[PDB]
Amino acid sequence: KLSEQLKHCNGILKELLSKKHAAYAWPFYKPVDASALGLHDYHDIIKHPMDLSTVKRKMENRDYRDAQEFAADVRLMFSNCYKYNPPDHDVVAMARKLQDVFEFRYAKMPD
Ligand SMILES: CNC(=O)c1cc(C(=O)NC2CC2)n(Cc2ccccc2)n1
Repeated sequence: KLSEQLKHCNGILKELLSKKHAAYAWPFYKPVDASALGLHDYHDIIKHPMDLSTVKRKMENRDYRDAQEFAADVRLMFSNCYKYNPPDHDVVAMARKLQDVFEFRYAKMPD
């Protein structure tokens, strides 16, 4: 079950990183460089940064023991975006679209 469910998670992760979703996935590829972007309040508002490169490293290192732990990091990434940004910002529209991809495929988890 656990290996099988984590392979489903790895499949989802590969899809989120694939060219298919690149138009709206790209802000989530790497850690937010707050200083580079002039977001000098980012790390005061976001206590637990998360991004797909960190999720990929954790998957590669067999850090995730189950699908629930993987999903918590993916949703933390989206939640950080919804917490920090005005809700009408382009990056929030991009987060909503990538979260739709994630949630619909995560829901197809093998039992
Ligand atoms: C996960 N990334 C973020 O939460 C984030 C927040 C921001 C940003 O500049 N937000 C403004 C309101 C202060 N940016 C830069 C960006 C990405 C896409 C399109 C335009 C700007 N990425």
